[PDB]
Amino acid sequence: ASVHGTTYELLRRQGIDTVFGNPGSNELPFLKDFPEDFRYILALQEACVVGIADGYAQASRKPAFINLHSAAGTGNAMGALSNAWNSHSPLIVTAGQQTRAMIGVEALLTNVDAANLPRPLVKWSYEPASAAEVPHAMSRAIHMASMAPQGPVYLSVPYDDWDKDADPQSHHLFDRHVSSSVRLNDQDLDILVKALNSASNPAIVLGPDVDAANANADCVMLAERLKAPVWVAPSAPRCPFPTRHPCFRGLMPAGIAAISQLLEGHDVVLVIGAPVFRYNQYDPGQYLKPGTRLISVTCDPLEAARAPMGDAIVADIGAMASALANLVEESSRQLPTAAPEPAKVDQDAGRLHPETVFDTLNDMAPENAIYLNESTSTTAQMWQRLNMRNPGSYYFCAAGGLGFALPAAIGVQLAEPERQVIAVIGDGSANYSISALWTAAQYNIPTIFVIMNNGTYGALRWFAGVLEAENVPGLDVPGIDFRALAKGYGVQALKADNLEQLKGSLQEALSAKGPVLIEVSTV
Amino acid sequence: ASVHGTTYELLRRQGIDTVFGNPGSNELPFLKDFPEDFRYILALQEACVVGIADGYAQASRKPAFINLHSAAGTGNAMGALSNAWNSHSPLIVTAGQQTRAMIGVEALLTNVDAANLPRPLVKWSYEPASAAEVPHAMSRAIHMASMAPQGPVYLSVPYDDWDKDADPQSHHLFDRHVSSSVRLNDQDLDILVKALNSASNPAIVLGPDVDAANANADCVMLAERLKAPVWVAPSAPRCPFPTRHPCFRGLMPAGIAAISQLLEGHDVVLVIGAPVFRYNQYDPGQYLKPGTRLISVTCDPLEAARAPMGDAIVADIGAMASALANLVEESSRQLPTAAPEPAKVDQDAGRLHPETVFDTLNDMAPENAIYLNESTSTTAQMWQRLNMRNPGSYYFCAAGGLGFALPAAIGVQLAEPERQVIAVIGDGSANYSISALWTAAQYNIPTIFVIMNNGTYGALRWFAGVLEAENVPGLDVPGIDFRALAKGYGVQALKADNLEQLKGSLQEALSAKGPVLIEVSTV
Amino acid sequence: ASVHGTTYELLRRQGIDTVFGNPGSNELPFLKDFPEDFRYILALQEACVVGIADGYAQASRKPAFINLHSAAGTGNAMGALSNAWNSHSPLIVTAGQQTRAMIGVEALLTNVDAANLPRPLVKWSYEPASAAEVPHAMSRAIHMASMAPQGPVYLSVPYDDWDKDADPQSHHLFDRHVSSSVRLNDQDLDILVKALNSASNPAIVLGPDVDAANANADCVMLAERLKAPVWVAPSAPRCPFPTRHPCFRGLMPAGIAAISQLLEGHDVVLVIGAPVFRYNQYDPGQYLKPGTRLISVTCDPLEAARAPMGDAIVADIGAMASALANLVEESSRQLPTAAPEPAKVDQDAGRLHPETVFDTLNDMAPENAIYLNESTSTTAQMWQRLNMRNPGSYYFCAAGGLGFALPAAIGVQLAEPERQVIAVIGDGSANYSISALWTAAQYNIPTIFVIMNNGTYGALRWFAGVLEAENVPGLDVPGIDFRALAKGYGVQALKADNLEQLKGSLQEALSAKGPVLIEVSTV
Ligand SMILES: Cc1ncc(C[n+]2csc(CCOP(=O)(O)OP(=O)(O)O)c2C)c(N)n1
Ligand SMILES: Cc1ncc(C[n+]2csc(CCOP(=O)(O)OP(=O)(O)O)c2C)c(N)n1
Ligand SMILES: Cc1ncc(C[n+]2csc(CCOP(=O)(O)OP(=O)(O)O)c2C)c(N)n1
Ligand SMILES: [Ca+2]
Ligand SMILES: [Ca+2]
Ligand SMILES: [Ca+2]
Ligand SMILES: [Mg+2]
Ligand SMILES: [Mg+2]
Ligand SMILES: [Mg+2]
Ligand SMILES: [Mg+2]
Ligand SMILES: [Mg+2]
Ligand SMILES: [Mg+2]
Ligand SMILES: [Mg+2]
Repeated sequence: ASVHGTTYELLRRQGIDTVFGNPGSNELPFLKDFPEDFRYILALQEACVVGIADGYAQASRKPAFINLHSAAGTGNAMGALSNAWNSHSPLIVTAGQQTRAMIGVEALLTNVDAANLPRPLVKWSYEPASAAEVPHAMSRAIHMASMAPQGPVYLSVPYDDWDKDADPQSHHLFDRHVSSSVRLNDQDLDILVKALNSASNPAIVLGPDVDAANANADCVMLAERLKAPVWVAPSAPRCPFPTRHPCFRGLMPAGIAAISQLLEGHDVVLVIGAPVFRYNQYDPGQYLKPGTRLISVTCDPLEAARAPMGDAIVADIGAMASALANLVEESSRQLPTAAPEPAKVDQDAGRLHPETVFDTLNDMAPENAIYLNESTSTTAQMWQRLNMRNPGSYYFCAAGGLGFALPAAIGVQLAEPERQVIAVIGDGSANYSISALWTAAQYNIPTIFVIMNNGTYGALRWFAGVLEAENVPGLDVPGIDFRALAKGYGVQALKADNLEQLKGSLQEALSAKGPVLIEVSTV
Repeated sequence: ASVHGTTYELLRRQGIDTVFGNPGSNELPFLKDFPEDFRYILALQEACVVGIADGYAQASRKPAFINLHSAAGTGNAMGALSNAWNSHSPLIVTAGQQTRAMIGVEALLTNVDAANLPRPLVKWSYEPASAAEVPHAMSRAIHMASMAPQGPVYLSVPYDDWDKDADPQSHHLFDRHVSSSVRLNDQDLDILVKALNSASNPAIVLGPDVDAANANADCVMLAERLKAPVWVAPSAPRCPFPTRHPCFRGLMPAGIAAISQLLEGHDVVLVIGAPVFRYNQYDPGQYLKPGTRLISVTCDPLEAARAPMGDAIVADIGAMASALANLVEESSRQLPTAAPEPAKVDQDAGRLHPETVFDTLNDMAPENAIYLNESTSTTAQMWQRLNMRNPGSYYFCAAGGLGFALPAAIGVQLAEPERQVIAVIGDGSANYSISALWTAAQYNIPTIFVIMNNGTYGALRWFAGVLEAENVPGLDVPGIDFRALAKGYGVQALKADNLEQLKGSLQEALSAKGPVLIEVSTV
Repeated sequence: ASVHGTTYELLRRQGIDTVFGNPGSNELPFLKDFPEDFRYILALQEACVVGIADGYAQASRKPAFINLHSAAGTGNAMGALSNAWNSHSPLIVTAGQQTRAMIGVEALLTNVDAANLPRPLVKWSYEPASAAEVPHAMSRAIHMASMAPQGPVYLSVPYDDWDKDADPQSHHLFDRHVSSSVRLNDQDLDILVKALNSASNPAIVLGPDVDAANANADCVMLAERLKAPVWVAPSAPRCPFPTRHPCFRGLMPAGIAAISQLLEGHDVVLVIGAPVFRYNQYDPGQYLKPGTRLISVTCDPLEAARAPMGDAIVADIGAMASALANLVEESSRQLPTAAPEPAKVDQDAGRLHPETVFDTLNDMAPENAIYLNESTSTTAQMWQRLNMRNPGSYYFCAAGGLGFALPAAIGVQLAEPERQVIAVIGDGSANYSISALWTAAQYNIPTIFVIMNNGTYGALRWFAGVLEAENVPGLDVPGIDFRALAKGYGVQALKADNLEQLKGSLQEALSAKGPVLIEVSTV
C-alpha cells in the first residue's frame, strides 16, 4: 500500500469522512484519487475553511479534518485557531509541505520551521521525519485532537510522501480505541457528593465543555436534585442548560467583583466544564466573598492550574456530570423559581432595536433552532430573549475572535441538517469571513444569516465611552451593502428596515430551500 | 504582605519545605530572609541540583522545588530536565531574572526569551507580567507539575518582584486542592474487566508510573488474580514489581521484534504506567504477532497518542490499578512459577565481573536497600541479580542521559533516610555530575557510591562492535582516580581490586556513618 | 559517495579538522571511519566539550565543530551555549538523533522537537528532512556560525542518514566562500570621519568583537590619531587593547550612572564592537550626560536595535576599524598620559590577597601569556594588575555563566600552543566544569589553573552585603581539596598557602611539561 492509501484507510477507520479545505499544489498529491466515500468541502479563504470545520466538529461532537496550503494557508487560519483552542474543538489541521528534496533550498511554498507556525494555538504540532511515518503521525494527530481536553492539532506533510510505500505494520493503527472517559475515584467522589448534599445554599455554574459532552440533561437532573440555581460561566462559547428551566439564572457578567457579588451567600459553588473564570472587563474585587467555597470540575489541566481560587478535579465532563447527577440526594429545599420573561422594548415603525430582533426570532424560529452570535454589543439581550431548550443551540467565538460565526454557522448546519441554524452577526463582524457565504451557496447548506446593521463597531464605541476615551479612530463601518455581498456569493438576500419587513423576511427565509441573508437596519 | 512573604506561604501551604539550589545574584532577593521552617540544599553545579531534586521527588512521590540562576544556570540543568521529562518527575524549576528595569537593555544576567529556554522539556514555562502575579504564577507551576502526567515546569522571576506588595486576594491560592485521581467510568471499566476475565493467556507489562503511584502492591494482586506473567517495560526508569515474585519475568528487551516474540501466544497484554514502548535498539519486525491484542493504561495523553498499536485508557495509575486489582475474578489457572536464580559467573582472584558485584550487593545489602543504575553495559545482569521486594527500589536515567544517578542517589537517600541507597555507576557516567559528591559530604547524606571501573565507555564499545564500526574515537576513559575525586569532595573512599576487597569495602561502607565511595576494578 | 564521506569532505574543504565531542550511540555512525586527517578531542561532560571548543574558536578566530549526544548531551551544554551566544562564538553544534524509523514512537534517545531545544541560544537550529539534505544542512550551519555576527548554531542528524547515498550535486557546497567583511559606504563613512576629526574631547570604548576581529592594532592607531582615552566596555568577555598603552583607561563599571559620569565632558564617544552597554548592577541615572553624543559600530543588529542611546552602524569590526584608523586626521592634541601603576597591597606571611596573586602573575608570566578569569569577586583588580600587550590575552564568561574558564582555558591553550595560558578561577567556579581537567591531562595540553580558594561564593556575599540581605543560604563552599581533584583527573597539583609558596609553585608550573593546578589560599 501507498502512504496515501494507508492514511485514508486510517482516517475512515477512525470515523473521518469529510475534508474541509482550500487546495494548493503541495496538497494535490494528497487530494488526487480522492476516495469516493469521502467528501470535500471547499471554502475560499482559510479562516472560512477552519471556521466551517470548527462549527461542524463542535456540533457533531467529533473531530473534523482540515487540509490547508503550506505556511500562507495555515497563517490565514490562525485567528480561527485562536477560537478553536478556547472552545476545545477537536480539529486535525493538515498542511502540505514542499517535496523533501526542495525543503533545504527553501523553494517557494516551503513551510519553514513548520511545527512552530501554529504554536501556541495547538495541542500538538509536527512534521514527520520520513514518508513511512506519515500514517503514524496522522494517528497521533487524530488522538491528540480527540483526547480530553480536546483541541486543534497540526501536521505538516511533504508532498512527495504520499506516493511512497507505507509500512505494512501501520495496520495496527487502524482500529485503535483511545479513551479519556474518566471520573474521580469512588472515595473522593463520595467526599464531593457529601459536600454537595450538606450545602445549605449551593449554586451551579456551567461552561462550554458541558454542551460539548452532551452533559446538559445530566446537569439539569443535578440542579433539580440540589434545588440549585444555575449560571452560565462568562464569555460563554456554548449553551449548557435549557434557558427557560426554572433553575436557570443566565449568563454571568465577565467581571471578578460582579461574579463574587452574584455568588455571595452561596456556601458551595460547583463549576462544571468552564475555566474559573473567563473574565473580560476590568472589575477588581474579591474572587469570592467570605462564606463561599468553590469546587471546579474541568477537563483541562491548564484550567485547573490557573484558577485563582477553589478546589479542582480534572476529569471527563460527561462521566463526572452523569455520576454526580445520579449520586446526590434529592434536597428537601424548594426548587428555584423561573426567571421572569424579558420586558418588551418600545419599538416604533423605524430602525430595529436588537431586543425586537431577538424577540421576533424567538417567536418565529423552530423550537430546535440553533443560534450563533457574533453581534458583540447585543450578547446580554440575546441570552435573555432566546428560549433554547435543547443542547447544541448556541455558539459564540470562544476567544472573542471575529470571523467565527458566519463560517461556523455553515458547519453547524452541515452537522445538523434538520435543525434550522440562524447566525446573528454584526455588520462589522460579517466582513472578517464574508467569503464563507459562497460555500453555503455551492453546497446548498440552508443557513440563515441575520446581519445586524448599525454602521459601527458598537461594542468598541461603548467601551470607548466607559474609558471616556476621545478621538479614537476606526470605529465606524459605513457603506456596506450586504445584499450585494450575498448576491456576489450566490446567496438569496433580503432587507428589513422595520418590524413589518423583519417578520416578512423571516417568514420567507424560514421557508426557503437554500441559505438566506437578511440585512436588518438596527438602531 | 510582600510577594516574598506570600510566595513562601503558598509554598508551605502546598507542602513544599525544601529548596534545591545553586544561588546567583538574581536569586538573592528571593533567598534573603529565608524562612526558618524551610531548608536549602546546595549543590555545586545545576545538573547536580536538579538531579538531587529529581531523586527526592521520585522517591518522596511529591513535587520538589528548585532555584537556579538565570539562563546559564537553567541551561546547565537541561540534560537533567531531559531525564525528568521522561520520568514524569514533578519538579518546580524557578530561575531568577534581571530586574524589570534592566531587561530591555539586556544587561548581563538577563534571561532572554526565558520561557523558551527549557522547552521542549517542560509541561509549562512562564514569566509573569508583573510582580503581583508572581504568587499566582507559582500556584500554576505547583499544580502543573503535580497533575497527571506529572512533569517539570519552569518559572522565571525578575529579582525586583519579591519586595513588591502582594495582592491580598492571593490568599485564595494557599489551600487549593487539585486532583487528577481519576479512573475509567463504570460501564467501560466493566468491559475492560470482562476482557481480562475472559483472557486465556493474559500477560502484564508494567512501567515507571506504577512505582511513582505506589501501585506496586495492587499490581501484585492483579497478577495473582489473573495468574499472569509480569514484565517490566523496556528502558525501565523504575521498578514496579517485586523481582522475586513468582509472576515476575524481568526487564523486556528494548526491541520491536524482541517484544512481539516475547508476547507471542498471549491473547491479551495489559500495559500499565508505561509508554508503548520505550524501544531503543533497531530491531524491526511486527509490533505484535497475530493473536495478541494490547490494552494500555497510561497517565499521559502523549503516550496514548503515539502507541503504534493497541487500545489505550488515559487515567491515574493508582486509581486504575486499585480498581482492576479489586474487580477482576480469581482465575482457576495455575499461578506462574518463579524464575530460576541466576547462575554464578566464574570469578578468579582478579578484576571483578559485574555479575559478581551484583551478587555480592544482593548478599550484603539490606532487604530494603534502594539501588540506582548508571552502569550502562550491565543493566540486564543487574535486573537479574538484585532481589528488590519493596516499591521505590530502583532508578535509572529515564531519557538515558548520564549524570542522573550520582546526584539522584543523594536526593533519594534524603527522601528515605532509613533505606540504604546504593548507586552503581560506571567510570564514564560518574564524571558527568561528579561534584554532586560534595552535597552528600556537606549534609552527611549517607549514600554509597559503587564505581564500576573498566576504563571505557563499555556500552558504546559494544554497540560499535555490533555495527562493525571501525576507527571510532573517544570510547576510552583511562586515568581517573575515583578515590582522589571522592577525597576532593570530602567523601570517604575505598578501593576494591578483587572479591576479597569488595566484600571488605562493602562491610565498611554499610557500617559507615556518612557517604562512601567504592572504586571497583571491573573486567 | 555516502552522506558521511560528503559531509567530512565539506568540513575539511571549509577548514574544519577537529571534532570536540562526547560520544553516544546516535553518533557512532558519524564517528565511525573517522578521517585520519581529523582529530577528536574528548571531554567527559558536555559543558566541558562546548567550553573547550568555545575557547578554541575564540582564540583561533575560526569556527569550532562539536558533536554531542541527542537531547541529554545537548541539554548538558546549554549553559555553555549561553556564554557562546554572548561572545559571538562561531560554534557548529551537531547532535545525533534516533534512526528515522524510530523517531515516531519516541524510542529512547529520540531528541523530541530537536530544533527547539537549544533556542533561544543559537542563530540557527535545524534537523534535515532527508539524509541527502545533510551536507547542505551542514553547509548552512558552517556559514550561519561564521557570518557576522558570529554565533552558535545547531544541527540534529538521524543516525541512519550517514550511510545513505549523497546527492552528487553536493560538490557545489565544498568551496563556497561567504563574506560579511563589509563597512559603511564612502559617503556616510566620510561623514563619520569628519565628526571624529571635529570632536574636541573624543573618547573610545571597545568591546569583545574588536579582539575577535583582531582589530586591536587598528584601534591603537585610531586612539593615537584622535589622542583619545580608551575604555573597555563593561562585563568584558575579552581584552581589545594593550592595557599599558598610554590611552588605556581600564574596564568600565557595569552601571548606567557610573558610565554616564565617566563619559561626562566627552563630546563624542565612539563605541566599537560592544553592546551599548552590558550593564549589570542596578545603578539608575542618565544614559548620557548633556553634551555627550554616542556613535556605535557593531557587528550585530540586535545590539544596534537595543542600545538606549546614540547612533549605530552595523558592519564588520575588522573592516570598520581598519578604515577609521587610516582615514582620521592626526589631532594636534596631546596624547593621553598612561595610568599610574597599581598600588602594592600590604601582604603578611599568611593567606594571599588577590592583588598579591595578580601582581605575582604579572611579574612571573611571559609577556605573551593568555589569562582567563572566573574569579568573580576579583575582576576589577585583575584588570588593573595584568599587563596584556597582545591581542587574545583575556577571556571571561560572556554571559556570566560559570563553568566557562576551566574548559575554555584548555581550548585556548590548544589554539595557541606557544602562549602560556593561565586560568584564574574561584573555588566556587572551579566545580561547574571540574571534569574538564581530564582532557588537559589526556592530551597533555599544558594549561595552568590557579584556584583562588577563599571558601565562599565571594561575589554573592558582597552583593548580599550591599542589599543588606540577611539569612541568605548556600553562599559557602567549604571542604573542597583541589589538589585531590587534580590528582583524580591526572593533573599535577601544587598548593600555595603564602607568597613564598605561590612564587615557588608558579616557578614549577611555568617550567612543567604538562598541565598544572595550583590551589591558592586567599583571604
Ligand atoms: C479578529 C478580530 N478583530 C478585531 C476584534 C475587536 N472587536 C471586538 S468587538 C468588535 C466590534 C464588532 O462589531 P459588530 O460586529 O458590528 O457588532 P456590534 O459591536 O456593532 O454589536 C471588534 C472590532 C476582534 N474581537 N476580533
Ligand atoms: C549526557 C550523556 N552523554 C553521552 C551519552 C552517551 N552514552 C551512553 S552509555 C555511555 C557509556 C557509559 O559508560 P560507563 O558509565 O563507563 O558504563 P559502561 O558502558 O562502561 O558500563 C555514553 C557515553 C549519554 N547517554 N548521556
Ligand atoms: C552557572 C552559574 N551558576 C551560578 C551563578 C551565580 N554566581 C555568580 S558569581 C558566583 C560566585 C563565584 O564564586 P567563586 O568562583 O568562588 O569566586 P568569588 O566570587 O569567590 O571571587 C555565583 C554562584 C553563575 N553566574 N553561573
Ligand atoms: Ca455593528
Ligand atoms: Ca565503563
Ligand atoms: Ca570563592
Ligand atoms: Mg489510531
Ligand atoms: Mg475507584
Ligand atoms: Mg494553589
Ligand atoms: Mg461512572
Ligand atoms: Mg529551548
Ligand atoms: Mg559551503
Ligand atoms: Mg561606497
